[PDB]
Amino acid sequence: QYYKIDTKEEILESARTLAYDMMLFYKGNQSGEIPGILPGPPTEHKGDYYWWEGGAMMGTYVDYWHLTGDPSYNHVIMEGMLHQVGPNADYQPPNHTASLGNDDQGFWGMSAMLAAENKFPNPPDDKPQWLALAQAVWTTQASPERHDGTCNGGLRWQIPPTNAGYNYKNTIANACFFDLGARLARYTKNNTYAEWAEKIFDWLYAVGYIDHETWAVYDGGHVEHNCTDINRAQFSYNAALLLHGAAFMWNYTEDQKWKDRVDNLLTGILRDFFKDGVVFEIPCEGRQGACTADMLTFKGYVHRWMAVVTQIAPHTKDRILPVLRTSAEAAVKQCVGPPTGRRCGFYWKSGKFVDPSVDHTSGAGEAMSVLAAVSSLLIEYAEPPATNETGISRGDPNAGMRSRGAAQHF
Ligand SMILES: [Ca+2]
Repeated sequence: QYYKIDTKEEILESARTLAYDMMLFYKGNQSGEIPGILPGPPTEHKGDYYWWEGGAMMGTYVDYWHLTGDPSYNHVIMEGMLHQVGPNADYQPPNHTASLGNDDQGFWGMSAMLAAENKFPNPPDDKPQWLALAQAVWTTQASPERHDGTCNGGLRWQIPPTNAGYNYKNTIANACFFDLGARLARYTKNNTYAEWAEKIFDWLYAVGYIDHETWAVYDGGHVEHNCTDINRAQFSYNAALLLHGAAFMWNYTEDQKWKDRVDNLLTGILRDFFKDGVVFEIPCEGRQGACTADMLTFKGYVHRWMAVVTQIAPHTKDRILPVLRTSAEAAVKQCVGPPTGRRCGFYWKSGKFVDPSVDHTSGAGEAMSVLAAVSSLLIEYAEPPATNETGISRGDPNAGMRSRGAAQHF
């Protein structure tokens, strides 16, 4: 094995090197390139990765600095986050219309929310602020045209009615909106965020995307079938994002129902996604050559989000931290690939390095996931997410409400 993770110092060093190797994939800070995205999209033969994965990368680095204290990449990350906000400061840049799912937009909003929670340095005074960006995403997602009567509610996957997939009401779109609402409630102490989060969670439960018996979290269903044709694929990030938002709701409300939901979701995750102590992407990881670029990133989110759950729902700590530790041990055990002797693959449970070329990418998602897992080993030393009591960001009461906003010409 290359990386050592048996002391705080060793973890910091490993995380710093993993942060370097992940940054090698990113060209957006170089002259002539576009800040905030990884190479791509593959539809243009520019690289393997879609726009939202750039947003995921940004958030990974906001967490990296929070967890390690290393500010080396902060300027690059601020530039990338600010470049992608769109003319209306809502993470709906129209050049990216084909990538404007509610989940895609949501992941950028979540990275802005994380920047506010982590006290990431503020953008310049004339630029959109982190809390305001999260509020804009949430507000656009709360807009009435995104909540119709099909399936008795829920967000559709896609924002544009003409985008393929507009007929699919899926967990991840709704989970992003839920998580943002829960987090905005905690940060701002505004209950309207929480009431929306409650409503969307209750919808996810009612429609049966959350299994009422097992608390498995399925993928979605289509409006033409009243959402009854449930795609029962269980992607790790869906259950983990609901756990994350439920933990924020528990912390904010202190309502036992939210504690119960945290505990049930957590039981399900530990049962379904951890195999001998290692996170495992059940719909695709069982053989090589099945996971898509997007799927290679999920286990990193699982680690980072579950780590935060231990801070804001502390009763979960002893259920979560030991399992994240064994999972991160497996992650680093297989970061031994050529040509560097430390290249990271995806198949952590297997115990062996597998070249990312088997899954048809350069390996940025695998690198991001190991960076996330190793950095999050430092959660015991980190501050919990800030609220407006100690945060330094600023909001906007009209976030998402501009007259040129896309909702005005829907
Ligand atoms: Ca490719």
